[PDB]
Amino acid sequence: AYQLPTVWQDEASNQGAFTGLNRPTAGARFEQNLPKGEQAFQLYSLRTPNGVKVTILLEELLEAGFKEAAYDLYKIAIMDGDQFGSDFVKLNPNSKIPALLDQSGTEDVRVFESAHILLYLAEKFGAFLPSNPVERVEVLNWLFWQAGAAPFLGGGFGHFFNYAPEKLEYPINRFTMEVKRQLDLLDKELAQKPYIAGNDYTIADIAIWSWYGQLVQGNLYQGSAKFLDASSYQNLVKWAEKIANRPAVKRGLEVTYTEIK
Amino acid sequence: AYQLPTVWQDEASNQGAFTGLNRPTAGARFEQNLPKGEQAFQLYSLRTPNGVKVTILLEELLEAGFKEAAYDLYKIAIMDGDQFGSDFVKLNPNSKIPALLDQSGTEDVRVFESAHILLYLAEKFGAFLPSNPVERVEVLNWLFWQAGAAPFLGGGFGHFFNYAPEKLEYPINRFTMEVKRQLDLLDKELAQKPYIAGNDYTIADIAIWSWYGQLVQGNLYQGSAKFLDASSYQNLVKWAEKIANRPAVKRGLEVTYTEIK
Ligand SMILES: N[C@@H](CCC(=O)N[C@@H](CS)C(=O)NCC(=O)O)C(=O)O
Ligand SMILES: N[C@@H](CCC(=O)N[C@@H](CS)C(=O)NCC(=O)O)C(=O)O
Ligand SMILES: N[C@@H](CCC(=O)N[C@@H](CS)C(=O)NCC(=O)O)C(=O)O
Ligand SMILES: N[C@@H](CCC(=O)N[C@@H](CS)C(=O)NCC(=O)O)C(=O)O
Repeated sequence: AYQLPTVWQDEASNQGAFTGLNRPTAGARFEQNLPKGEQAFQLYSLRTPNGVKVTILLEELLEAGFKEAAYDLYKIAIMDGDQFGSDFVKLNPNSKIPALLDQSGTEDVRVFESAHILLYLAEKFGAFLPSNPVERVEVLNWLFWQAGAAPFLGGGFGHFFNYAPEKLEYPINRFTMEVKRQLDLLDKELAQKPYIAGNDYTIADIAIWSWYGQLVQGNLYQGSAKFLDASSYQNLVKWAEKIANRPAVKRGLEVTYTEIK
Repeated sequence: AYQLPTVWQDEASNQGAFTGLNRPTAGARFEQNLPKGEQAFQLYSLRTPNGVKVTILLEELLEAGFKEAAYDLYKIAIMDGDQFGSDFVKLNPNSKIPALLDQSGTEDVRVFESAHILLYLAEKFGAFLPSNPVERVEVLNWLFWQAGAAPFLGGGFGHFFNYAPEKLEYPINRFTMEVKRQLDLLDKELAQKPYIAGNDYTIADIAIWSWYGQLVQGNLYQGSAKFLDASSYQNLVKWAEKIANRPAVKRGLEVTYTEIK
């Protein structure tokens, strides 16, 4: 058995692919000058569940006729430490993608947290978020929900199922049970409504689809759809298939990134 | 070693105090009629890090002279299964506290996710959230941040350090490292600014203080301040002491709850 220390020390445990990148301290580790284009929106991201949220919304907005949603899109390679460069830390001191710079105003505005970026864009354009104050509250409920729930899917289930050097029974059981409760929840809501927060497709759908929709379609962690009995959540599956077939979702998944070095 | 199943089954693992309450399915488990008062705001909550966020904001608003922020406050005992009663599930299908009913309008509006409740109240009253659109974005950055980061503190560190039947080396190391990175981040921001998002106390402070401020003050998990070397984050400590001394924070921690049965 393990003797729990009275004060924790970093004794470099092997945490899988992110060992060396994961640290108990925050901050920039090297000077980095990021490229910047001419469009209003400079998006510093990666094709991941969080990153596709934002490229899906931007493509949906473009598709809806909002041509002022044109963006430049740069690859921050988080397996390479790019998120620790000084210019990226200026955009998001948390060193995570996505981070958005909006240089459209008179002052540059940094926007981070994927769910926040969804909100910020939706409010800016008045689209994919209902104007009706009551419908709006219910959309935000699910948006914030996603923000609070995804860590258990990504940081818990994902990490212990896919990344950790050893399969560990008790944490796998704990996060698997939780992810299944989240999938049952979503499935039971989608049994009653065409979209997560009602009758229309919104930023809540985008936020949740990028994680849970891709998960049930078998496009997240290898072997996870089987493991989680994904095809059992048939309301969620059907909603995810519908979304996957939207032309802007396809584009928001296929858009290509500009390198930073 | 453990043989990872190809399809996961619930083989009732002992998860600590929340075994039986934690399930791989969502939904109401019994018919429940919750009490309701006359005030605009009916808050169904518990004195926890999430619950104190909302009672702190309501008390701050009352203290600022907003008397329309009067609320009724009911105890949902999550160690008792209260969060699975049919009326609570109607307020929050995720079966978590806090959940707010605003019955002030012409239509009842359910608001869940603690961070969302903070936003909803702040916007409703125009207080503890800056009006200036640029300052506002930066406040929301930290608000959403808190929403995304707390699961690692609560659902990861908290659970493996405090609740799990056995102390497990690898998950403790993983979530301890993460919680320490979050504390270093906050500490490095508070080195530069009096409050988390700038010069004024906002809902971002409230949201983050209720977790990280109480943690460094030694008011979260027994033995965690020592374990995490809390007194090393002296910017965070000092900010947390300042907040703790606000008269409405005291009230928002001391407010008493009305039972539901
Ligand atoms: N709550 C954040 C989480 C974002 C996040 O986890 N980003 C990952 C990629 S999907 C990342 O940048 N990881 C870098 C690292 O942890 O070093 C959000 O929704 O934006
Ligand atoms: N530092 C992260 C690196 C991996 C990562 O950032 N994962 C993302 C998905 S790409 C995640 O789980 N995000 C959680 C969230 O979105 O809240 C870890 O070790 O878990
Ligand atoms: N992201 C949610 C998390 C809320 C949450 O974790 N609530 C806990 C109490 S602090 C709860 O109700 N737990 C009940 C359970 O898991 O059965 C929020 O911020 O409101
Ligand atoms: N079902 C929860 C019960 C405990 C709980 O709800 N914990 C709260 C704090 S009281 C939490 O960790 N919330 C995470 C968040 O706020 O995002 C678990 O097993 O972790």
